[PDB]
Amino acid sequence: GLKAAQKTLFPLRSIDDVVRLFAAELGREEPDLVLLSLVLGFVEHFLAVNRVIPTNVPELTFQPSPAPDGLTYFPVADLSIIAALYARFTAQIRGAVDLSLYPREGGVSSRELVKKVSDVIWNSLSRSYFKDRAHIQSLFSFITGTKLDSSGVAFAVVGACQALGLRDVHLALSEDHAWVVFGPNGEQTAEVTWHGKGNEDRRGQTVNAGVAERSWLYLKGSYMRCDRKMEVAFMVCAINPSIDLHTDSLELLQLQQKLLWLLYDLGHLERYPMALGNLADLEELEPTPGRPDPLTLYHKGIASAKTYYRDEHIYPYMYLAGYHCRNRNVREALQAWADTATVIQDYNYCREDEEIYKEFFEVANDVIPNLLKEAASLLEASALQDPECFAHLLRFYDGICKWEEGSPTPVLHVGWATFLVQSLGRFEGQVRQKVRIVSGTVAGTARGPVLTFQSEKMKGMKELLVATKINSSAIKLQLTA
Ligand SMILES: *CCC(=O)N1C[C@@H]2C[C@H]1CN2S(=O)(=O)c1ccc(N2CC(CN3CCC([C@@](CN4CCC4)(c4cccc(F)c4)[C@H]4CCC[C@@H]4NC(=O)OC)CC3)(OC)C2)cc1
Repeated sequence: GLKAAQKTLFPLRSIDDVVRLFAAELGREEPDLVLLSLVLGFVEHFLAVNRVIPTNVPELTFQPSPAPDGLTYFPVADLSIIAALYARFTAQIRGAVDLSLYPREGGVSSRELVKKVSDVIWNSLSRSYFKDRAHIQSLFSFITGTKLDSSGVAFAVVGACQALGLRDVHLALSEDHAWVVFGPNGEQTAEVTWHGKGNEDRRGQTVNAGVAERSWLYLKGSYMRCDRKMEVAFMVCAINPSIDLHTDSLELLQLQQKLLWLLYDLGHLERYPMALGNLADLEELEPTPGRPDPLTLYHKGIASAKTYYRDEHIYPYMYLAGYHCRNRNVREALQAWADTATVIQDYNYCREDEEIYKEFFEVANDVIPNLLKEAASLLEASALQDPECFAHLLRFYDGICKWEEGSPTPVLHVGWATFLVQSLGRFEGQVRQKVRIVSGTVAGTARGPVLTFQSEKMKGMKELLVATKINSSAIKLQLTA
């Protein structure tokens, strides 16, 4: 329910008023995910979904304030609007789940209870809507339009469990999928949403098969297990400032940035690598005085992945590579992509890993070829003269090759082979042969660049990659075999 400590912070007439609600809620023993999700969804609806201020609606008002280059109008989050939305969600869940039929074995939720709550959210959703549609992530979307995206369903099941008083059910997250963790010690797992366009319904099952398979989608078991404070962080990361494909809401960007600094200062981003990359992206768009630089924050994201997730995360390095690409730091961008491939090499490319395959396919066959083409234009009256860039390029392909090893389906096809030959060809023979590709001589220690290939394909190509005249057919045949 909604208590006086929560209600007295209403109405929310500004960005700072919303931040104050979150600061107060994060200080409570059990932060209300439902209330916080509804507020974000309410403000996102008028700032990005439908910006046209309503004429025939009398209770709904907007708050004017000076905009940095006339006025800007903020949707006033009234207590009557939010409390009614909150009451509707609570009434729906409590009315559909009869907790007398489920024996709570000393504050522990059974699989049967978790599956019922999952079924309630699932059966409430609209029969037909676009899944990749923007702004269908919040509980406002579930209540006002019965639409939720893939990870939104997972968050809604967790929100609904908290409303029923189930403190043991928590959000589990990978870098592209969401499920729930429950039971004593939070070692019990259950699928609550779908994944992919048409990849069937594994709802109600454990994630064991996906973890044992070594797919990037289940991160070999080193996935995030959220506490209530991390579920608030997920919800803040989930804020979508997009108005259309090319424009953003300046208020939603400012709100997400302020909310991320709030979570950071309380230490709730310490185990959330992608939130730190998101904050760094926001800091580059609008730096806030006295705060650390985007580069410091990207490396804080990588450090978190290394410390708490045994360096098995892809996107922290991807975020850093993104920064260097935008700023045209060819060496530093290629280094970060090679570091991404060093992570993916110990995974097996499975059917449902399309999201990360598409990301690597685009860097290897569009982004990197575009970078080296632009660099070649600049040489006609520098990075292509650096043998370190060439070593980063080879380590990147080494990672993709090793990733393909032990995989049920191939990664590299004729489409990749062309861009490898073209990218190798962007570096002169003299620059390419400066790189020493060694296996090592002695193991351990007693009391031009150097590179070691972990993959069979790049090892067999060793001499060809360094030869003055590139044998295209042989390099293409070995990469695609
Ligand atoms: C020169 C620059 C250039 O051309 N390019 C091309 C691209 C961009 C730039 C550099 N390259 S790149 O190196 O190939 C590259 C860099 C960075 C990224 N991205 C990070 C990104 C995606 N995040 C991953 C997490 C999601 C998540 C939604 N997913 C997307 C499909 C569904 C999600 C997270 C976890 C579990 C999930 F099930 C889903 C959302 C759901 C709600 C919260 C969550 N987001 C966060 O946690 O945010 C921190 C989206 C964010 O960020 C934009 C793209 C890719 C390539």
